[PDB]
Amino acid sequence: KFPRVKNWELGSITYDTLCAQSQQDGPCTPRRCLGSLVLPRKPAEQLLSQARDFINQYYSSIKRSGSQAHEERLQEVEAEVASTGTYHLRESELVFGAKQAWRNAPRCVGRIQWGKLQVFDARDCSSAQEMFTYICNHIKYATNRGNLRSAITVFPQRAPGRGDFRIWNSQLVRYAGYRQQDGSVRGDPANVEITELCIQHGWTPGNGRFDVLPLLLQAPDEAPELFVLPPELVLEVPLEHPTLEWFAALGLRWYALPAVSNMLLEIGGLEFSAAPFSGWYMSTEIGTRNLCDPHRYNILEDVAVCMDLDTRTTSSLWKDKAAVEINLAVLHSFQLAKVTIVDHHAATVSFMKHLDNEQKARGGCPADWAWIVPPISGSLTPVFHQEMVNYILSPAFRYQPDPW
Amino acid sequence: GPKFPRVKNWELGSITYDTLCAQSQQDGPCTPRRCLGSLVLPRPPAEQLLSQARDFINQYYSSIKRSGSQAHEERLQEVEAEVASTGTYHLRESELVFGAKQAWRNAPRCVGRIQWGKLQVFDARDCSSAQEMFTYICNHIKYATNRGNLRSAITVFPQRAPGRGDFRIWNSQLVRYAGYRQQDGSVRGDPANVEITELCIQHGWTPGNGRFDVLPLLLQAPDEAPELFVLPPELVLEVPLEHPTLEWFAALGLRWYALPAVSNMLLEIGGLEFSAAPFSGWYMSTEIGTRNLCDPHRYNILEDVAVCMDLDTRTTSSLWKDKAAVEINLAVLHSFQLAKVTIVDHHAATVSFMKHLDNEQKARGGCPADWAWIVPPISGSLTPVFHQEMVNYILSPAFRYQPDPW
Ligand code: HEM
Ligand code: HEM
Ligand SMILES: CN(C)c1ccc(CCNCc2ccc3ccc(N)nc3c2)cc1
Ligand SMILES: CN(C)c1ccc(CCNCc2ccc3ccc(N)nc3c2)cc1
Ligand SMILES: C[C@H](O)[C@H](O)[C@H]1CNc2nc(N)[nH]c(=O)c2N1
Ligand SMILES: C[C@H](O)[C@H](O)[C@H]1CNc2nc(N)[nH]c(=O)c2N1
Ligand SMILES: [Zn+2]
Repeated sequence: KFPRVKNWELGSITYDTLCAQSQQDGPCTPRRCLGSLVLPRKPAEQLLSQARDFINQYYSSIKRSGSQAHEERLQEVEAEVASTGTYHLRESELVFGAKQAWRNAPRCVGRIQWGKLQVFDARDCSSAQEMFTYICNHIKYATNRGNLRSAITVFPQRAPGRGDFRIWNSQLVRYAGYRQQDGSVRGDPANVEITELCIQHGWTPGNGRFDVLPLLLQAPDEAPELFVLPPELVLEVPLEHPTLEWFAALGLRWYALPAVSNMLLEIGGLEFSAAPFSGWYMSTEIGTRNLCDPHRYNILEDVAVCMDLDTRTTSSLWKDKAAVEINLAVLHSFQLAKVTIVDHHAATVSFMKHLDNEQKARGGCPADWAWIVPPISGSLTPVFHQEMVNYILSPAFRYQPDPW
Repeated sequence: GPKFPRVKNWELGSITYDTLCAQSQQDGPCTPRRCLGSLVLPRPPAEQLLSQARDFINQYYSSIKRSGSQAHEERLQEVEAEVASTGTYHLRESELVFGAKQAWRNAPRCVGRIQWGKLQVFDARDCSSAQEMFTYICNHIKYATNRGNLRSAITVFPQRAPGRGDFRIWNSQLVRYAGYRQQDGSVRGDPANVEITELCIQHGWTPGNGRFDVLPLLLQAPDEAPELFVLPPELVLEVPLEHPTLEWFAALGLRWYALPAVSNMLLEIGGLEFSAAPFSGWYMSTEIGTRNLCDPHRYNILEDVAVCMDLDTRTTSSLWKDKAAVEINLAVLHSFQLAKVTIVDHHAATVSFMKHLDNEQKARGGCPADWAWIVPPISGSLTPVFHQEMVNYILSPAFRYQPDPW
């Protein structure tokens, strides 16, 4: 009926009743579970039902359901859809919707923070140059000299028969990846394609491992435009290690602000194709995935060798040892620079508290176990031992096709 | 594209389609509305038995390339006739062997499946007493332990029968350390084993008071109270744990047993149910070093080891837990190697599982796999399986969980 959900460390049991509010299919069926897949495989009455549902969520949130304002607002939406095939959100509704989308994101371990989100309304944007201005302001605000503040900037919604506003870059801060003819890649291999798009739109490339990319910003049915971010806007942290003096000589660094810019924001059936958002990093994102993934910077062996570890055999656990010191260096360096960051133990502990808040508030919480459990030391964190139910609620952040 | 799940490896960029999943006749816990993949346990008529039986016989004859043959059709008739007159049927020896291997091959939670074709199947379907089960189990342990050069094996006891009680081994594993509840509410020994420990005592076992007291076996023959059997200590190979450079680690007095021999799972083949069919392989080091030793609800030694390592246990950001865990895993690997007892680290194991996935893609068009269980509990993304999408589904023959007999 409703899923019984158990924590195996504590022996405690909840029932998820929130999942009954899901109106959107995931990829699983009784025959086979597809939960480990990264991406999904692929009229007015439909929009109207999503709109009413959202306005209802909204007025319930301010505890004014059935108010005159509530009924009038539903009529406004009804009237606008019926006449125009679409409608528009009020700023306060947009603010609520943006927070709910974050709250509903099953892959986010940082949702304890969901109610604290600065929302910049950029729906009065008419050009790539204007998008750039809004993005620079977003970055300045969120960066805040290292005392990071979560924020989202929302550009004009999609409209029928008109191209979307898009930011082509997957994040506002990305390091170039330059594909050598010698097969290899210099920089971040995750960004080979975006790096190449930039160059062919007139960017003069560098030749470094950590060259900050320009943004490709696209206003509707126009070719994207190139904008270089003012270097003083992009806060970066040089990596060093608290005891291993040689670590700094590796010339490693990372940027402060994780600002994701290729996701679609869906609120009440309306779609916001450019709505970049940022919070702060969990250390494993950088220390484990970005720096140690074999298809990213892949620095494990280098660090292992500097640590004089036995690289010849798996059973020396040289990979594990190097990874741990790498994560420590990331934590140490961010802490030294006074840049906000959270370790994977602290983050998962807060998420457990979040699950409990959400159980009392909504009778459940959608969560993606494979993404909530950190990429090192999994079972050493409480979320490993916690069963989770994954489902899609709306407002939602969604993936969308690359615009090229 | 193909109308089957597309499966991607994000490390290598490679793509496969799973067509094997089409062979699942048993639903799992998920629906289009919500994924329940992270759940540990989610929740005969002759007609029903017969189709499971026909399916298995079909699988058997395919595996020997005689599908459609005279011997194939005769075996079908024979099974149909046997169910027709008795309500059940019986497996030929070679069918049992094939089925036991296929159940292992089909287990989505097992990372060790590269080994699936190497399984010694001991037929114990003649067993008629609890004493005899014990003899069979001791023989299994001796064969499988092989003085440290471990060999995978399963011993199969008589199947469930109409109007007759089950053969059951009450213990979850052939080797289990006692868990003694203390007055302060804490547990001495392995907290995982509190219930079986107390059952052993209720059934007459004189309890020790150590952290590593090996439990006796509670063995149950049909329609009888279970009987208590003490394993001769020389049959139970254990490994004292030391660390290659941290000299104090040996002084901790930790140890683990060599043989992971699981004994409470039901082996289902062709509709037949083998309620007692203990099987054993060898350990992956993380099972001992990470879960059994560092789970908060297991031995929970993380903080103790971190203090010995002089780490800052007052703050999460020192990564004291991660550091201690790595050294404990290393100690397990070092100690087993020193003792010449078969063991596999989580890198070697996952690498071989990636090879297994490729073998099965070509052999069967897919491989059912539970990502949450396949990815090791430390260093997740440092292993190749983390970056491999997987499809999970139930195939038969199968190992299944079954209710505790009490
Ligand atoms: C405030 C500190 C935050 C922390 C520590 C945090 C943590 C994380 C982590 C570790 C992930 C996994 C990402 C990956 O492995 O690629 C993630 C994903 C995600 N986060 Fe959060 N987050 C924070 C703030 C936010 C904010 C402000 C938003 C949006 C308003 C957000 C929305 C999301 C979404 C939609 C995902 C899934 C994205 C995907 O599927 O790629 N998070 N978060
Ligand atoms: C040969 C070396 C083997 C290795 C290294 C290995 C490794 C593993 C590991 C690490 C697990 C996860 C267990 C847990 O976390 O509790 C597992 C599960 C499992 N293994 Fe294997 N295994 C091996 C042999 C076998 C054999 C011989 C069988 C049966 C004939 C088998 C059947 C299973 C089954 C059914 C599970 C699921 C356990 C459950 O759901 O409780 N394995 N294996
Ligand atoms: C298709 N590919 C290559 C691909 C798809 C999804 C991903 C996941 C990206 N997730 C990035 C992301 C998103 C939101 C975040 C919020 C906070 C935070 N600290 N990190 C965050 C990180 C990566 C690669
Ligand atoms: C309901 N409870 C308490 C519970 C449920 C499932 C489990 C999973 C136990 N799986 C153990 C297991 C099974 C088969 C194995 C085969 C080989 C190997 N090395 N380890 C192996 C380990 C444990 C407890
Ligand atoms: C195949 C697998 O689903 C994929 O590698 C996932 C696993 N869990 C993850 N978890 C997080 N936080 N981020 C990720 O990118 C991934 N990748
Ligand atoms: C809640 C979660 O399903 C549970 O802790 C699982 C996760 N993955 C696992 N993976 C393995 N190999 N063994 C386990 O016991 C578990 N436990
Ligand atoms: Zn699922």
